[PDB]
Amino acid sequence: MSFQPTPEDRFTFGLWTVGWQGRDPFGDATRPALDPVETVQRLAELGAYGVTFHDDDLIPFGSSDTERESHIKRFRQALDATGMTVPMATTNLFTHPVFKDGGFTANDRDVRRYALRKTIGNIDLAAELGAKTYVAWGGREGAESGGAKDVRDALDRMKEAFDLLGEYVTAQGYDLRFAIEPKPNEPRGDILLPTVGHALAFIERLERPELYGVNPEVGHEQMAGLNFPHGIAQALWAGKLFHIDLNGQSGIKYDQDLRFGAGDLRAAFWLVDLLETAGYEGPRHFDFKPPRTEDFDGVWASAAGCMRNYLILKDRAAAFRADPEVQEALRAARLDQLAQPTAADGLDALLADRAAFEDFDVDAAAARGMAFEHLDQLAMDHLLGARG
Amino acid sequence: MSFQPTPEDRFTFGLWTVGWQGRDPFGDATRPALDPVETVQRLAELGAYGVTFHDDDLIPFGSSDTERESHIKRFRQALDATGMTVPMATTNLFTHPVFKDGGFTANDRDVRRYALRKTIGNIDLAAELGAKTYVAWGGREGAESGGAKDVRDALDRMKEAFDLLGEYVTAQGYDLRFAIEPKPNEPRGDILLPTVGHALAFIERLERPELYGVNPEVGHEQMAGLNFPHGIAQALWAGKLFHIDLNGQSGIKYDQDLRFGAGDLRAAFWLVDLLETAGYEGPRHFDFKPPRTEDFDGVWASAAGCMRNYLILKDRAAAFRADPEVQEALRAARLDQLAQPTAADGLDALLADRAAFEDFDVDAAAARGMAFEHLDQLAMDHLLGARG
Amino acid sequence: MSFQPTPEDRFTFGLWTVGWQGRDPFGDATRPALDPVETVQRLAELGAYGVTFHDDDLIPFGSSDTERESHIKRFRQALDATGMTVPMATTNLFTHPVFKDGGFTANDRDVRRYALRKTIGNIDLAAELGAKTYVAWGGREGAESGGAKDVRDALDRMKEAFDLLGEYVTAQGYDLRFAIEPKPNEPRGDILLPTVGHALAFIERLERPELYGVNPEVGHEQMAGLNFPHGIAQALWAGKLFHIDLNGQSGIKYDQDLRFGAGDLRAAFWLVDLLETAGYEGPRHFDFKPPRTEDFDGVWASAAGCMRNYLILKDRAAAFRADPEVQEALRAARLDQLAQPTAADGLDALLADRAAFEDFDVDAAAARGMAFEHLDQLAMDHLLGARG
Amino acid sequence: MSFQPTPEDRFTFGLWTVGWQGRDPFGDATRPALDPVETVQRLAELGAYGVTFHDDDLIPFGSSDTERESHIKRFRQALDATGMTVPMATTNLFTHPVFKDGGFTANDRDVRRYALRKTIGNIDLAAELGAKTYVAWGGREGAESGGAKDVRDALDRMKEAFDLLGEYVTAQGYDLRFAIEPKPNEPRGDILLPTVGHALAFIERLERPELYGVNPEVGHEQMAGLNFPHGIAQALWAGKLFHIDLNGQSGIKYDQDLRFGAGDLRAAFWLVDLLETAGYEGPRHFDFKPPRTEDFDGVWASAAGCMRNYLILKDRAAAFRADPEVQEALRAARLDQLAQPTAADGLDALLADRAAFEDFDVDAAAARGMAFEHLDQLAMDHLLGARG
Ligand SMILES: [Mg+2]
Ligand SMILES: [Mg+2]
Ligand SMILES: [Mg+2]
Ligand SMILES: [Mg+2]
Ligand SMILES: [Mg+2]
Ligand SMILES: [Mg+2]
Ligand SMILES: [Mg+2]
Ligand SMILES: [Mg+2]
Repeated sequence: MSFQPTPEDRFTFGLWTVGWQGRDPFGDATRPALDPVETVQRLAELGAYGVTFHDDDLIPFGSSDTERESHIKRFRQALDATGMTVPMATTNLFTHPVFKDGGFTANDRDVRRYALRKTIGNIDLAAELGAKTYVAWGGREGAESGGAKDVRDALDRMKEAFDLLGEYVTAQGYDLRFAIEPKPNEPRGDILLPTVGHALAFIERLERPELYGVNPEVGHEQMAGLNFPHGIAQALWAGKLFHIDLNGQSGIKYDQDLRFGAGDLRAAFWLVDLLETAGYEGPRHFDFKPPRTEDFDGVWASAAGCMRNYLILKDRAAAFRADPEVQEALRAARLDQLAQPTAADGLDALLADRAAFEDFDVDAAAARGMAFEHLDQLAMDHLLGARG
Repeated sequence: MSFQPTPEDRFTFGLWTVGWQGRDPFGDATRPALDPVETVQRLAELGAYGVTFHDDDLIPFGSSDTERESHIKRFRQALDATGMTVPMATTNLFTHPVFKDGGFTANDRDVRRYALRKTIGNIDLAAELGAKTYVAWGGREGAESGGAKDVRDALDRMKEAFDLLGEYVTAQGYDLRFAIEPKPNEPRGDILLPTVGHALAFIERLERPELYGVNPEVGHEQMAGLNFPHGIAQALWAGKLFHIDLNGQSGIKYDQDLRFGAGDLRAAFWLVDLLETAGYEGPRHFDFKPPRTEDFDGVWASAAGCMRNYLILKDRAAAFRADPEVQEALRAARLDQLAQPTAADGLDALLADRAAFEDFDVDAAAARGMAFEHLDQLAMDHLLGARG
Repeated sequence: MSFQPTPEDRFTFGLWTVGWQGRDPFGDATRPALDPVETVQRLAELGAYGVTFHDDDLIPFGSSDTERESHIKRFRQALDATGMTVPMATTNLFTHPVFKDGGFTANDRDVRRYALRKTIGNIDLAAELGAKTYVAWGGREGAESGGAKDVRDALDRMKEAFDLLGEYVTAQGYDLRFAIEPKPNEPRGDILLPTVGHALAFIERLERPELYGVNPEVGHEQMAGLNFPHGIAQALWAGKLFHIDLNGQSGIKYDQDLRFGAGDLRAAFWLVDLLETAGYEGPRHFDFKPPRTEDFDGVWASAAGCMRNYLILKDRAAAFRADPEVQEALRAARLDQLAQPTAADGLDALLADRAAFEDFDVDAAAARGMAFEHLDQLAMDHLLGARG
Repeated sequence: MSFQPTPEDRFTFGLWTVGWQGRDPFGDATRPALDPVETVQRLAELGAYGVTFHDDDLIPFGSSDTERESHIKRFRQALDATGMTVPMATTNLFTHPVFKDGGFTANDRDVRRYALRKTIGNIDLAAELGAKTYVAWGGREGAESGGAKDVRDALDRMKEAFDLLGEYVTAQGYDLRFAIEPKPNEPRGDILLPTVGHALAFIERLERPELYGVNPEVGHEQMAGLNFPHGIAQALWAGKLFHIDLNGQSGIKYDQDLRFGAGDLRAAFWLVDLLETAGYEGPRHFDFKPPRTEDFDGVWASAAGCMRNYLILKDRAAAFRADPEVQEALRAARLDQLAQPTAADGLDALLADRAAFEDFDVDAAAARGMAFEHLDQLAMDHLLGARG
């Protein structure tokens, strides 16, 4: 029955999340702004651990440093008031007409110039609040048109931009690191660095890649219809899963930003299972919007569904891997053998074996049925009886 | 008028292309199996340059060392006869039942071990036909609904295969180069290395990344709904586009393999641009399937189609970047500036420079309309003319 | 723990289901044919209720009436042997080159002529085995090309065809009825009557529509990414849900034909819930293929996952609607008011009210938050604690 | 050369078209709000025939009976001034927060009751501007993740609205006609009546189906990945295509609203065919949004684009069905026969007729290649020329 987020399951929420007034393509804000002091108070009280924020979430675009300083101060009084942390921080580069056509990769050069600056102004802040990850999400970087942007030129600029930021952090001797969060489309026709692989492949070209990793969003990859779990496992493979955005989505459509556990449930389980197994140590961060039909408490309800959800799955998959029956389904499915190396020690000398080609009996191997519809149904009950 | 191809087009075809028979996932085969000698011979007439292959396309499954040979002499005699060429070869590791859970990533060690052997057999052939590049498309590497594969182990396994692969290719002085051929799903539910990005990233974890590069299909990225051109741009930036597969696909759906031009017409204009404006010297490989409703010149004409379509598109893009009225418009939207460094000398001291930020007029800049809509119309009247 | 199909939960399987040898686009049958006598024996024993069959599943295409009669006889000996029923029957019109390009709507006229005949030959059989539904699935009816078929002409033929079949049944005084099962694509580019609505809208034009209804497949509608439950509720709305095809799928891709409960779990629950509530009385029919990695028992495992699955969901949704807390979430969500009529008795005289326009307080109504993220999470646990 | 539109094109634009400002789901507004008088005036220059509208497009939300009036005189004075026209009007029932769970299908009876009233207010206007047809696009009618709406009650409710609607329209002698405007998702997660089919079907359950018909968008069916032309064919067969919304969409993704020609170029050729070969006399309504990267002639040119593109496409299809070489090919693939009754006199006695079946040569017929690939190439060289 009653799963309890304890500020140590590392649940953190982007200020923009519960803060979403409900304004959409086709309609008016269905709710009022929340004050970041108010937010922090209330996530603390649900068992949260921290907030994450875009510059503008905190500090409204007009920056009278006076005003500005008395924003951060108000903020910071809550963090200790409540004991909440700010793990991660980002820049808003997609809501001001300026950004119409990107930031790092905008056509005009002072827009690329402004945009770094805007961002360098907040890494610092990211530093001071002791965040340990600085995320970067393209948003206005792609092509609302067609051949309106030469993508290697553009891909040069992405690089230039990232290569300058890493230089600053190095220089200033800051203890952050970056996380490129890719997205297929919405709002630009086609966004640049559109999947965990792209982002991942891109990082390899940067001066110091050891500084850069990814920040995948469940629903973002779902939007190109891909296995998220498979994508995240690649990230982990690369030593690159530096942060995660947990939310729900229902297959290829606009960014929905549903509650976590909502949308694709089986993929939630398979996700969580993995995060629990591959030891992700990071912050179980949530980037969802409680829907706009959904009310002052609706926000929190939706906030909390987020946590009940990682917590049940976390469990159902726990009592899954530990099912003796289940562990004898897995071996039946030769998952132990996947785990063995194909050609070990001293040997590219499978060349000289017969048991491998000349003599190998295909139809023997042919005959052995994979035994996965049975493992699947063990995991479909969440073990036996009960679901998950 | 009509745009006849010639050998210097570098237009290739898989034997499995024009030679597909109709065996869909729900029907029978609508065509007689055509033979190599025949295939090579009409291609040569159509205006084709090379021919590509699979082991099993050429050498029937269980054949002998002699039944092998006679195939190969025969193939070989007709290349010269026609002076056609074989710039690329590939291994079938997905049709036979032993390959039901995969080849390099089977949960069963001696199939893993058998797919390496079968591959080496073919490298050696490909090798001796002067194949310049060696392709590799999984197909059976994924999971229909997994608990069935730890994607972290498979990637261990996947890597090991290729590393083994690159040793032999170098062990053996061949002048060959690997090319991972991504695909999202079908036949698997989820295919490991589903796209260009994942693949590109993957190559960088390999132990000799220079022997790798990527072999994309238009339809295959289209199945994830990516932006093919965009995608090839990222591969031509990585300097990793070793070979391409030209195609037509009408949306996130089963692998169609429509003739090139077919599918996203417009996507196609931008590729020949990219490809033609970018210097791709590789072959224009057509991995398309002539619809099953069609007889032999049914077959013979779609394949013709494939080539007129590169050629008309070659044309119309060529002229796009030569309409004086278009060059105006490339300036207009500042494509020029995309092509200028953002902050060029050492140059992080870009930092106090009061115009980047302090004294920058976002209000002024925001007002700049991108002049994208008129560049897009221009490339529609293919410039100020008759269609693109 | 251990949910028991009792031949009265109406679980029935298409002979082609468990019978699937595993042959796909890219590979060889991974299994042998099962003999329909063998199948029937084995579904009986899992708690099934009946089999459904295409003509050709039973009676292999060459029809020596001698042979043929001694096929049906063999069959029919099992049905009473086991007590299994044949509720539904169909025609295979998509695997013979003949059908390359449709049946009812094929370009050539004797192919449309053959095809009715082929089908009239089996309605009779459908009659004799006492089936009560005769399903029709397009499959080869659509456009692998582009403007290769004039769709109103074609839509005339669909009509002609259906209008002739209904005439026969009327005439012969048979007690069947038809169920058009639509599909978006796979194998023809674009299939005609592609969604429950299309099929539904089409039925209205036929001479006697009272004879015709739909036979939706979960994964078919999923393939156009639509809500199945919403689609089925429309069918029920029309008095047209005449049969159902239960299977799983993972979003927009090729027909997967996964186990029921597999793919989109939340939509399974929402489906089942509804079928259980809207009183569907029909046969909980399954059209799935146990995957080709998946073995002689794998087949049955997968068969049985099908049933464990409708049976748990059937339960979790049972103890959902009956949760007092849940019933006080629903009222909180004004679902009782949806159920009330907007403008009743004698009245289009909302015209004369003020409480409806002139005086109506928007912001009052504006303010009331829908209370659906809370109902959702009740249904996300399956009530409380336990999932579903 | 260049293809100038004129009034007899019957090309319309929504005021919300060229007048969109940029407010995306993640950015601010990139444009000043343009006024009606302005809108009507440049359209008139562009070469436009009519203008369509929403209540709130024209008359600002809470305006008075006088603030109303002055708007209307003003709109009205500029129609004549320019002699433009208003063939269609529509009600905004999706932007204001009172419309957060829907209009006709809100789970709250006095919003339901308020959306009927607001609509009647506008029918009366539309009515007195000589609007020929009255559109209706939900947008807020669906569920983001439902347990939230019984789709059976909503359809009860949905039906009731429209029936009420058709009474007044007839009660009041207006010469108006309803047109349900389908859409799959966005802003809702799932939108009731997601497509042409569902809508078409729906109209037949209404109590005066003749006052209904359908208003499709290219992008909206494209969001379900249907086959737009196909879809419009089904509406022109039902004789239910009252009005169309021309557009560009690049795949199963958020509502783009690209200029017509934009998106599926090729889909577009087949529509003007269909539309032009089929006699649609209705307006060619452009519901497109000028990308936010663009200023006023940014705006002004995409909208120009929309119209040259119908016109070039009009051309190229016209000529398609006039290439003597094409008419050969329509014969070749027997388009002729599709257009002949299958079994024409009374004619079920088609039954013994030994050629339909007994004496039919399936083997002979199967061998007929459909000559689809060459008809498709012909409509590519738009015939034997320069592009389509
Ligand atoms: Mg995010
Ligand atoms: Mg999101
Ligand atoms: Mg390929
Ligand atoms: Mg392909
Ligand atoms: Mg079915
Ligand atoms: Mg299916
Ligand atoms: Mg519209
Ligand atoms: Mg639209």
